[PDB]
Amino acid sequence: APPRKVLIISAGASHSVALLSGDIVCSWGRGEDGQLGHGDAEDRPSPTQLSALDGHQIVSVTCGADHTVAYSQSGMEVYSWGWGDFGRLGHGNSSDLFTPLPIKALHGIRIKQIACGDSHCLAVTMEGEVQSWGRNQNGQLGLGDTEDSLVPQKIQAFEGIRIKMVAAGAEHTAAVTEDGDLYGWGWGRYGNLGLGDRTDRLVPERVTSTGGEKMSMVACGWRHTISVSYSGALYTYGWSKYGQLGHGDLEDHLIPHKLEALSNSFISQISGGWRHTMALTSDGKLYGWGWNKFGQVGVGNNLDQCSPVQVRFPDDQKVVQVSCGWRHTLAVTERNNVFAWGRGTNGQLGIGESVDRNFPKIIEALSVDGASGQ
Amino acid sequence: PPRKVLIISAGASHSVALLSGDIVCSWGRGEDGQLGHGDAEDRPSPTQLSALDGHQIVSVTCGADHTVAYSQSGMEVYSWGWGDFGRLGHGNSSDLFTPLPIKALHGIRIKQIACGDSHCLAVTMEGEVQSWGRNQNGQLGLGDTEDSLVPQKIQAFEGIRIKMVAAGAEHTAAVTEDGDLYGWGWGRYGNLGLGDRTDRLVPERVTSTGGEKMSMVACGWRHTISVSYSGALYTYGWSKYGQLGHGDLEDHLIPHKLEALSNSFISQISGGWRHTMALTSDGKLYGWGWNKFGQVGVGNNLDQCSPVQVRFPDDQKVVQVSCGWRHTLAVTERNNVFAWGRGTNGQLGIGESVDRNFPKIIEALSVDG
Repeated sequence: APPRKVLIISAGASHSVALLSGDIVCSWGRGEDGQLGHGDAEDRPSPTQLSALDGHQIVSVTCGADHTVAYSQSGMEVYSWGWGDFGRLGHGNSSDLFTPLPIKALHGIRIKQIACGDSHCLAVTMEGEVQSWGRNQNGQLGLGDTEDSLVPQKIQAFEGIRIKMVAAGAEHTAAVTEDGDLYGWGWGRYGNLGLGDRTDRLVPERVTSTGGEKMSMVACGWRHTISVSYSGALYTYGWSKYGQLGHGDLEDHLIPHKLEALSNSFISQISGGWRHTMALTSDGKLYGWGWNKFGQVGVGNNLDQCSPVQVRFPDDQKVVQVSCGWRHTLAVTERNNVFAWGRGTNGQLGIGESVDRNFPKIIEALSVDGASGQ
Repeated sequence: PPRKVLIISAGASHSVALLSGDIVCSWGRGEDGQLGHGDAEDRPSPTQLSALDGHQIVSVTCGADHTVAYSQSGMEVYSWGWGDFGRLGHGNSSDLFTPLPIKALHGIRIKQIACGDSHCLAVTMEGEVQSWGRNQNGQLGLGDTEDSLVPQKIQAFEGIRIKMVAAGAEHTAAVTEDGDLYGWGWGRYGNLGLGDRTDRLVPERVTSTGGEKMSMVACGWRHTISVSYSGALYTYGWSKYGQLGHGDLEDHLIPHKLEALSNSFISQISGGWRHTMALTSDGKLYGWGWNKFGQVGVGNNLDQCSPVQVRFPDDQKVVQVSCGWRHTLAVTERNNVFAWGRGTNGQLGIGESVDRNFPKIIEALSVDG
């Protein structure tokens, strides 16, 4: 028998969401805040179909810490659900949602990408404009003030600049332009904006330290940031209390700092977790580093890693997708297998009742293969 | 003989009690170390916190995802749990899975400790106040917005003896020995009581108190509760879930007397995430606000915008109450300890259990079955 293709995986703080072929969205892990979208508030230790979105032709899903977002191109609709405080759902109120509701303000808009932080969200349009909503106490919305926004608003600072992709951490935000410029704004106290100081910004400010390179992508962890250049070089900045910047030490960096141990690899995907980091090379090799108390790094132990270590998979099958949560990691491989590792107490690994795992464990429910090495 | 429960405190998803015989017990969510047992696992039943055996603890106080306790004889304050923004006070941001002394407070005579989400405060016997932790909205009251990893004195209170303090998500309140009421920190929902929605970086005196002196204050997540010298209860700040208890859902920017309780004398108050509890001088406990998980304890799952009495078997008098984010704890005159509301992290302490919408006895700590 054949499973559905996993088109997209996204990890939240304690939950996990996936879009499968056949217009099917499934969610598992912590459900207490309505982030799973199954109507109730219970955790689900196994991938569970999100009926509410059946036949809504969803094209992508993105998790925030304790909420989830999804959008449909054909429907021209963005849906949101979960913890609602500070307007992170963008419905013009602070109500939690335990089932998906469309973001009226985004109806009819052509969405290119969506990013979710802890308490704020951003959407990039096909034209390259950006709209943001949610908590704004430190300027993370990039609107020039510090007032929360319960509805999406355009970032006027970016007019005339085509944005390629955006990313969001706990309370900071980053972006890269089509022509390769890197921006940061929001809470900046650990150097995570990349601007060379520890001060907040209320509008996007361009990062002028990029190793002389244009930047193709950016990702945010909780209080650290990661970017990849046009040459596939990897840069990290912000907090490194747990070694999550990956430079072989525990020092913060206030400007982008090239990760020299990966200088001979081309990075194709990046993801930032609460206190850990993942980077995926063009040859499908996954590297992880940072906090590993619960084994979220995936290297077979529970010791923190301040330098990149290759995460190994059965038969060295290549990885094609990776997403970091707060205490867990998810990955999709070339064989249409899904793996999870790290903390399992909210069911976020999706493998039925389970202890925590410190190396990749297959999610049989979503995978072609069965358990290996048995 | 069941040890008497002396003090109960509820965190966001955890529960902590001080028992006679100098032992601390903790249960509920354990993932951030807030239980203090060294591991990171939830405990469905009250579990003795061995590291504090024989430390002569006199009080415990829960923040959202951390816990504080102090000893008079040892002149020591301890903290453990989620460490971010310096909420534990040890000069760093490290989580702690077992209690450690807050060195900065070593030898200080402690009158009271309050814990919010990400910041804490200690009042000294002399009425001075020290604060530490997150400060992005001025909640430490130090006149800036820089987080502090160690306790710092609130100089704004020099010459003003503080009686008691309280801490919400990112706001703080206090009452003075003379009965003046103060507010500071994040103020966006009117929860400072100052008549507006602006933050304050230093304490500001509440000037509209119905011409009354205040003896107590407590903070919920984004609301604030105070009690006057005449036992009158006032609430202010957020009432989206009816947590202010006035019968409507409008926010109040200044303290507002809860008229339904005007004939009662309130002896104890507690603010939860989105609900509230008030205990009368004659042992009647009233709850109100958000009730999705049954945390109001009225035997149902509907929100309650006016105070409703929490019923116990035979109307046995309640002597103590403490609100969590989705649960509530109480102790009664019969030395029973009840818990209700959300149970998924084990916070009710009744062993593996679903949620409860009316008080359930904690057999491990209680006389009655």
